Amino acid sequence: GEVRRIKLYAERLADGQMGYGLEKGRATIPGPLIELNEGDTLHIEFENTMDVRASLYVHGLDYEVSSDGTTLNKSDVEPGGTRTYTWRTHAPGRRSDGTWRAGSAGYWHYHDHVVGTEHGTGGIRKGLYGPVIVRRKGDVLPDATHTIVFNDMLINNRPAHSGPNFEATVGDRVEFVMITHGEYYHTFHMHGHRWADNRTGMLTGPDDPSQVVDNKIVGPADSFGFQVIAGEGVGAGAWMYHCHVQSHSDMGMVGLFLVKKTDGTIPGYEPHEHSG
Amino acid sequence: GEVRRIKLYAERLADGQMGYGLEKGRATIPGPLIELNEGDTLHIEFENTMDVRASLYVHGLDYEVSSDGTTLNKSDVEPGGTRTYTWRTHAPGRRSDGTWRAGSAGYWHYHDHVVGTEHGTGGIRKGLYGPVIVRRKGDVLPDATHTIVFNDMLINNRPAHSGPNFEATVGDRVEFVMITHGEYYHTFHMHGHRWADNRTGMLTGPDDPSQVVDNKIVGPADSFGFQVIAGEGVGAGAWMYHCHVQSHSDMGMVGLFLVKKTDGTIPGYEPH
Amino acid sequence: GEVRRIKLYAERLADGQMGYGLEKGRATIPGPLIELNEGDTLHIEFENTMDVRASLYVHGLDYEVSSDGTTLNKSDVEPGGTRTYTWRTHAPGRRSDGTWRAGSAGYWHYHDHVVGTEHGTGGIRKGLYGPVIVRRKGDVLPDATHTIVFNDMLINNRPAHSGPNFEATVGDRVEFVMITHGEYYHTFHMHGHRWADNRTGMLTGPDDPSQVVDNKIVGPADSFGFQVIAGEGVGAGAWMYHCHVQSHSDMGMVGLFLVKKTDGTIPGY
Ligand SMILES: [Cu+2]
Ligand SMILES: [Cu+2]
Ligand SMILES: [Cu+2]
Ligand SMILES: [Cu+2]
Ligand SMILES: [Cu+2]
Ligand SMILES: [Cu+2]
Ligand SMILES: [Cu+2]
Ligand SMILES: [Cu+2]
Ligand SMILES: [Cu+2]
Repeated sequence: GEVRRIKLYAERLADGQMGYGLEKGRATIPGPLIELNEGDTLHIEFENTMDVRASLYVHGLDYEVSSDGTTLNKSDVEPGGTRTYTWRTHAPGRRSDGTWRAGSAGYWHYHDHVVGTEHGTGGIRKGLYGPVIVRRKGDVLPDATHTIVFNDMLINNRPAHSGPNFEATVGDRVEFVMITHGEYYHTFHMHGHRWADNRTGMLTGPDDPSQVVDNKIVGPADSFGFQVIAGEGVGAGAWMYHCHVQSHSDMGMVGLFLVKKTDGTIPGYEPHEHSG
Repeated sequence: GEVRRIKLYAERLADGQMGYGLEKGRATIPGPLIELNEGDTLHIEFENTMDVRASLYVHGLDYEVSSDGTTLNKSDVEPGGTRTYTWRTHAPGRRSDGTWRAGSAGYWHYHDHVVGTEHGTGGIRKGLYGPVIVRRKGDVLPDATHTIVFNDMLINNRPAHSGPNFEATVGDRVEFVMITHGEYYHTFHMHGHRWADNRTGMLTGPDDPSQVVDNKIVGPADSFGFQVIAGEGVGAGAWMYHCHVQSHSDMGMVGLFLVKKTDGTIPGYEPH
Repeated sequence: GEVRRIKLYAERLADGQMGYGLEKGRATIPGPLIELNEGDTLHIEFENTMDVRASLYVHGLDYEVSSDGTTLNKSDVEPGGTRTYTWRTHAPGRRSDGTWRAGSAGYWHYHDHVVGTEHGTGGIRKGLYGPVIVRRKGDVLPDATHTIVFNDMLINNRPAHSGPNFEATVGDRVEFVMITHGEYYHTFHMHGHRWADNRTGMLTGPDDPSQVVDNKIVGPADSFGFQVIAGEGVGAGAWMYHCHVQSHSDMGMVGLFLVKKTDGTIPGY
């Protein structure tokens, strides 16, 4: 239960894009990864540097309507303006009615709710989205975290057939956050790696009946995550991840999970010719 | 459990849609909420008041082919006709083979299966759908139940941007039944509220590893439900619910969960 | 953990189709059911009898990049060629750090990855798909296993309104393996029967909180499966399974689960 404070900016980027950043001129798509433990409060001093109204809306976490980020609750931000949004989180526990209050932990995301339409359609399209992870006490922490957003037919708003690729070494505990936005359903698939369809992506134990999958149907505003042990049972290699909707894969919704041997090498990776 | 009877009518509405109702002239879209406990048997004395054949088809519950509500099993209803549909339910238990037979309990739905096409495409389009909840012993009961149906691009057949809205007070245990129909996938989203992706929509305890979500992909004939504590950790307010497919929200697949303070007041909001 | 070997062939079929088989000239769509228990290894000696490159890619199981079936990892097969693919599987267990490694068990599937495109788009369209079941120790075995593949708008590449139908007797333990491919989402729906949305399709016991469903949204390359007791609580009947996407049911994405009395008859059928 720490109270934490950050600045965030929305900015226009080149080529008709928009993004969030931790400093002016440093906006990225996806936006910065926000990580909190259950019980933490985060105050985000948000500045809209753009010429259109913009907002910050978050899935999963606790907020009052004054931090809804909506036209409806008059909690977006005028051009050039500043607003502090507050996100709270809670741990799980038993209610006075005997039921179990689910905690805030999970794989969540934030995004704009007012650019283009009062649902943020244009803001989302242009890049105003990012990942938020809320951890539960005791959760295992990864060696690296990678964010994959399927935004209509693009991955992280990159051009078709441009990745992103992510590197690891065999044995690394690698976390993926997978967010979808826009108009289309997708199926997220990874070669060589599987996860549990539950909160953490890992089965809790032999009593966990969660389904174990390597392919998952997602639609706009869905978020999930998981951890894998890179190359577990499969070894090193260039391991594709892709949408499995066939025309989407063919049109470029593919990237590589590049898993190195501990000697540094990737089996089969031969970028250059050799004489003779 | 208990043996029960209701009357149900299919009616063409004054605006030309089609609805089920517990009485003549009182059809609604969605149709009336049916609620059963596992073991209960329900006999539905159904009358088709319309000029085309209509039927009653239920997900999840136990019925014989004579209550399939289909043409294939000769169990639709002629115009002006009557037929008694029987729905049974069972509790969970151990089979003699050692496996666990799942109970009937869940968030289910009924709909027409013969209006327009032999899959009820017309009937469903026009409003012939409704919720059924089968409860397990010990299930927690809510203060209120609200049914949200994404039927093609409409919510409960309401015009674009016309709700429905649902009102509650802070702290109320509110149940939602969420059913999809037609041609389109959607994603159901609620502002300010979350639930577990499991039978009841509530975690059973610290050992339940179910996903806790505020957004869920659904397709035709999917049904789920959940209960929230209205405004828990978030306060009173107009809390939007909407499809999160961007063009669908923009086209009007939005409504409000209006959570009031215990003095009846709400923070000011500015609706469409 | 047994080591098993099989042969597999990819063959062209009529109407521009393509399929896998366990014997030359016996290719089917879907391909043959492959069944393994956790820990088993399978070596598949694969021959591509066709005149274009083709491959074999599997979901869920353990393989090295030399068995990925992809151009990327130079593991497809040239026209008329042969290659041995190796699938391994593993049981669940605890890692040295105390975390739980999920097992390979599940309802999985295999398909082509290089016909038509580098994602096997044409291969899959034409019929190069089939089911693989990996069982865990103690799993209940069924009387029969039926495979239902929604491949674009066709079931098992059959023409509209042409089933397939599957027959059982009241009380039989019947397993379904349900795979989706291509471009479209679907909702898989069965009349008169329900299953748990977990690994086996049956709840593990009274503490399993998995949703119990009769309708499930699926997209390309999804796979799941379940077991039912045929007619349980509902009796004998012609019990439709269908996509519940209304135009898709109307256009023929429908079959029958024909559940017979012990005397062999069915109600008004
Ligand atoms: Cu919203
Ligand atoms: Cu896609
Ligand atoms: Cu959102
Ligand atoms: Cu049907
Ligand atoms: Cu929608
Ligand atoms: Cu239905
Ligand atoms: Cu692939
Ligand atoms: Cu379909
Ligand atoms: Cu695949």
